[PDB]
Amino acid sequence: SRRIFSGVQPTSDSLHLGNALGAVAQWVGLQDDHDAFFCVVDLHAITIPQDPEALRRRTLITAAQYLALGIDPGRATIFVQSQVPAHTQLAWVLGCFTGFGQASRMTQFKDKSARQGSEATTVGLFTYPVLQAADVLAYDTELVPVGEDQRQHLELARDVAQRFNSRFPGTLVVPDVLIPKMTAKIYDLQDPTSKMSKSAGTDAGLINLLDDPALSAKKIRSAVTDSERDIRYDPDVKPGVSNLLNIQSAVTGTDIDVLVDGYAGHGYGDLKKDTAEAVVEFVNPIQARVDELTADPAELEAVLAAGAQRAHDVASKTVQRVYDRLGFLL
Amino acid sequence: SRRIFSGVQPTSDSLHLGNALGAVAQWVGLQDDHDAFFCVVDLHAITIPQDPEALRRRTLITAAQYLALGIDPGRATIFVQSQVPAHTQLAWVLGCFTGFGQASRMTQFKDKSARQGSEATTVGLFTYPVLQAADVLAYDTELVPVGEDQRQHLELARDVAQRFNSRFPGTLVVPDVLIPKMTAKIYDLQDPTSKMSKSAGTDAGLINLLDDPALSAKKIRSAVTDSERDIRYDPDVKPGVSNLLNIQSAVTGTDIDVLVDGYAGHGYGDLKKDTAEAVVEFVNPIQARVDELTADPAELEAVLAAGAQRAHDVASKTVQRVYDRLGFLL
Ligand SMILES: Nc1ncnc2c1ncn2[C@@H]1O[C@H](COP(=O)(O)OC(=O)[C@@H](N)Cc2c[nH]c3ccccc23)[C@@H](O)[C@H]1O
Ligand SMILES: Nc1ncnc2c1ncn2[C@@H]1O[C@H](COP(=O)(O)OC(=O)[C@@H](N)Cc2c[nH]c3ccccc23)[C@@H](O)[C@H]1O
Repeated sequence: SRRIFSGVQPTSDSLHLGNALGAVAQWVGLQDDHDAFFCVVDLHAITIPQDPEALRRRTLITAAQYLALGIDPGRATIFVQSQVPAHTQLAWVLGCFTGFGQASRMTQFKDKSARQGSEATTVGLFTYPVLQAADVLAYDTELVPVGEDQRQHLELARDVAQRFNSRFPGTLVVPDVLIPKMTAKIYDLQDPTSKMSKSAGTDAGLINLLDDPALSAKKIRSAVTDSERDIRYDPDVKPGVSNLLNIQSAVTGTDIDVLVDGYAGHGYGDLKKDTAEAVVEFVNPIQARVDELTADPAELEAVLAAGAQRAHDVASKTVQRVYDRLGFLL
Repeated sequence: SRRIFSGVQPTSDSLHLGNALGAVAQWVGLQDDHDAFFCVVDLHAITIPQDPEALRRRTLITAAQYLALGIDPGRATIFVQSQVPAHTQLAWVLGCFTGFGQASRMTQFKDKSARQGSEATTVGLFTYPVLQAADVLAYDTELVPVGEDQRQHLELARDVAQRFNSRFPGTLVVPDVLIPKMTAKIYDLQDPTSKMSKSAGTDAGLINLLDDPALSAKKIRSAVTDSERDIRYDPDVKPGVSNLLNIQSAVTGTDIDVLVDGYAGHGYGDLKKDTAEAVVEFVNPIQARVDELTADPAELEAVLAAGAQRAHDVASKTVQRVYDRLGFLL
């Protein structure tokens, strides 16, 4: 109990600082006293066309980064979404309890639709949050740790679970949403008002965990700041400075107000230099672990096989409970 | 091979003459030389709210009517849609290859949306044809026998299969659509220009297989005809007369032109009387078999268990083929 669920799409060869600090860092803090299911969501990945060889490789490398970021397979369950049929079974049912207008109002859908273009927009891009709701509800999940960009989808998940329970009392757990304050949004280093994301345009403002560390350090030294020459935490008026403090605090464990106090009299050169140095120290051990998990794959394959078995054992019972309440012949 | 697939929704306590003559009659003719999968589609049924006790009972009674209409479990596979997870797995994938505009243009969606009302319209009503495409493609289906009302959905299924195969050559079988000419649409007896359907308003023009036969005979004697006093086959100008000839021909096996020739000099009283008598002879053996399958349920439960096992063995391999082509970790 204190059951928790969270997922990441295997859409690129590396997670970025947004994923690591907005999500996985909180997962690591929760796994020792929460029963945790961490998922690589390859079914969601194909809502955009994906190269098959890359998709398989990136599924593994995403799970590898979980382990390398501190996720403990002795304490948590790591598995691949497509390997547990219950997700799509529950997604079908929950679609029958999701409003069409409700789904069309999701920001992601609109943004994603704009990038793909219309009549090229597919049903899967539209039903995305219904499958996401199924991912969570299948495990009787009590809490979902994510970044801010996932909030609207999880509010749909809660709404749909409540609507289902309205007709079938007590069937699904309504999950609580757990979104950290400081790292809810890590921002792009070149446009500190946009969240760090792979669809940025160029990756000059994007910090990939597995990129050459000297390259990430360069990007950080080039981060956009302001003209004030005052290191002070204020996301609204000082986006780039605040984001750098956020990042350095998150990867070092030093509170911001302590960093800010310790930065009195310093310029932005030292803020960027120190943040770059802290990030390099952060990613070097991650990369070492990921390299070994990739070169010696049997360990990670055993973890995913074990995780799929345990995820199937839990999620299939949820489906049978839901199917029984609906009145399906069993 | 000559693999065939078809389904009926368990949405009422009885099939009607449309279902029996537009679909199941052709199934019976195909099953001896075609490898056939006949499905009770309970996942589709819940795209509209369903009473659970009724839904379970009607799932059984729909499968019972298959057997009572002549479907042979020694030659064909009968099973319940929800009992085979592969259907929802493939539905998710096919949604990723279905256009949003494409789905919104389905007539059923629009009609069904109009009856349910908007913002009360759900995602499942919208994704209905994607799951229907999955039902068919999961079994490498070569031919699909249905009535005319299913044509537009199966053209989507073919379009989506072709689009998928475009990226992943040779993965899915593109099915042919098999829609009979004479019984493509059985029309309501009180409004012979509308197809016989449960959403008619009143059931005075609807012939349920399992209704009291004297009641169905009454409805037929009250069928709307015309003022011509000439028994002649012409669906466009003589809808009610043509529909009655269609029905009597289909349940007796007598060709229409032979019935029409034999009706020279007769009025519509004899057309309705004879059609009512033929329908009573048609439904009485069906009802006898359905009553026994309901009172002694172990036989039908064994048929559905066997069918689900065989359907799972086939459809799960299709899913694994599709998953492999997409590049999912297996
Ligand atoms: N710049 C950023 N700052 C802060 N946090 C960020 C940033 N970018 C990403 N995140 C967080 O990282 C996690 C994974 O993001 P994805 O885009 O893979 O995230 C996604 O695409 C989801 N649909 C995956 C998903 C599928 N099913 C689920 C069930 C529960 C939770 C999540 C899921 C997320 O927590 C996200 O909030
Ligand atoms: N008045 C009529 N005249 C002639 N034929 C008719 C009439 N009314 C119904 N039919 C036919 O009966 C079958 C079942 O209809 P449903 O409404 O259950 O049919 C439905 O609701 C489908 N979505 C079920 C389905 C789900 N998956 C599938 C895959 C293949 C084929 C069918 C399906 C159909 O063949 C239908 O054309």
